[PDB]
Amino acid sequence: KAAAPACPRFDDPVHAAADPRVDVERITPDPVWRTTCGTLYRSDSRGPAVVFEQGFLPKDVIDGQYDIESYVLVNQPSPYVSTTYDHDLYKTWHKSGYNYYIDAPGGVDVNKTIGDRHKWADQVEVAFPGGIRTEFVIGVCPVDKKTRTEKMSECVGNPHYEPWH
Repeated sequence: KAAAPACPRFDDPVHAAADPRVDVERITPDPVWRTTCGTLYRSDSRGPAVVFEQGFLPKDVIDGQYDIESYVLVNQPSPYVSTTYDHDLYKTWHKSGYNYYIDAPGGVDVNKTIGDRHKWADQVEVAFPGGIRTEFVIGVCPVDKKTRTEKMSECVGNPHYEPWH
């Protein structure tokens, strides 16, 4: 094989945002940004026809919960779209229909920002302020709820995905 190259470093930490109205200075605590560029994942019940068209939009960039600890622990409407480093986290999700694959720069590394002591540290989450544009959504695999497995013959690539590294 070969050894992997480092990742491109973007100047804007929310370059990936689907809603650029997000206010980075409102993020608390001081965010530790993800600097790796491996695939990330999101369990979502929303279908690819919607996600491939819109990307992942956050619930409320205006008056949503900008405190990452509060958002992780109680999940009010927020400027964030959560993803995970863990390909298999979909297996822990009740009924969410799809495992989305994401290739996006940046995001707030939740455990590096609020520590790995908290209740949901096992989710190894990356929270995207402003969400995630469709160009950074690779594709999706539907999940068979009864076996908690991906239906790999039914995965779909996002025609809008734009490789960048």
